[PDB]
Amino acid sequence: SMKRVQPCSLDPATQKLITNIFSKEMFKNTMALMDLDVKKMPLGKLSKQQIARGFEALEALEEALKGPTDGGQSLEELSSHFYTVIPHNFGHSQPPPINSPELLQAKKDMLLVLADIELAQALQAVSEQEKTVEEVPHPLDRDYQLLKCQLQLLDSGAPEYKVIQTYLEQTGSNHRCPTLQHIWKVNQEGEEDRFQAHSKLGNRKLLWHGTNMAVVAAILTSGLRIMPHSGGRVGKGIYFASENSKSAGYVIGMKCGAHHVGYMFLGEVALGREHHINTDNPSLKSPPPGFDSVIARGHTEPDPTQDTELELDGQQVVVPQGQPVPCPEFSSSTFSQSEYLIYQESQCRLRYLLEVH
Ligand SMILES: O=C(c1cc(Cc2n[nH]c(=O)c3ccccc23)ccc1F)N1CCCNCC1
Repeated sequence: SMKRVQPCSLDPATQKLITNIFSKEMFKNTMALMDLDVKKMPLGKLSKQQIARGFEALEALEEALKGPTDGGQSLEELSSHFYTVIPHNFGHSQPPPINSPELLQAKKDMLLVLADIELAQALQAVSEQEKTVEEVPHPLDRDYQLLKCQLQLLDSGAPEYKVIQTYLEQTGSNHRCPTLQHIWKVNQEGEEDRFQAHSKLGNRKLLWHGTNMAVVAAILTSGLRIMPHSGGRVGKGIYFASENSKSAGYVIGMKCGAHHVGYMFLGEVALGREHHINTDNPSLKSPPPGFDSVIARGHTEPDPTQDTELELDGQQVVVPQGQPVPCPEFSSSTFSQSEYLIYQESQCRLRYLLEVH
């Protein structure tokens, strides 16, 4: 009646990673960091229904914000309802009334993150196959399997190692230097099929995607997703950066003794015909007709003459390798750094996962 736990098959680096991204503490920290009341709303109580009800509250809230004094219920009152569904903590003071587009998008962001934490929580739920079996896998092995995603750790002697590292350092911040620790090759199986579609679609680049640790698991499972209610300076799509230092701004650092651990994805993106804008536009949901991507061109770009290429699945993929240089053409843009945009999930394939300090 005493089931056996089998020895773990994973190496140390991958154990740490799996530990981190499923860590209850890490999840609770993220929630606290978003002013969520963790005691009034425990990880094991997070439901998709609550999150849905949460979203509805923001929707109604938006109708009031956009609608010129409609005549319905006030922002103050409608906010109270939102907080009633999704408990907040501010040192036991009255939660702040949502009364601005900025704040409306703030709560949507949090709800979207919370959503991927719940996704991770439901992922760990014990099934029946795991109960009828008399020999259970090492907890880390099991969680890793729940991902349904091959993560293969690379080393100093991997073809794409000196490349991903040169990319990292030249584009990163000159001073607050980010430090490479580990690189995992990511074969998210389930993306392979739908990505085949754009095989004729050229112009492929390897771009950065910074993310806080709370959703990393969710992404390793479902891939990058165009979510409802997600907005940005370039509209509703999946955002990428060519400059590392841009994406790392979105990598919330989690403490581990003396160092701050962080994870970043590298993605293969089928950009195709690029549409270059130099001004904000939060209303875009697709490129202009004839275009496959939109690129908010910043004041600088990794020296294009230093570009190199890798071969991923028979395809040449562009990898930036130079320090950012000025682009005189876009010296007056509203973007400091480039923001690459695709508006269909299929144009993106996760290739690499990094740990930095
Ligand atoms: O990439 C985004 C997105 C990102 C951002 C910010 C952001 N996040 N992360 C980045 O690496 C990044 C890079 C360049 C520009 C922005 C970013 C804002 C709104 C978003 F909709 N997605 C939206 C959220 C869900 N998961 C898929 C991706």
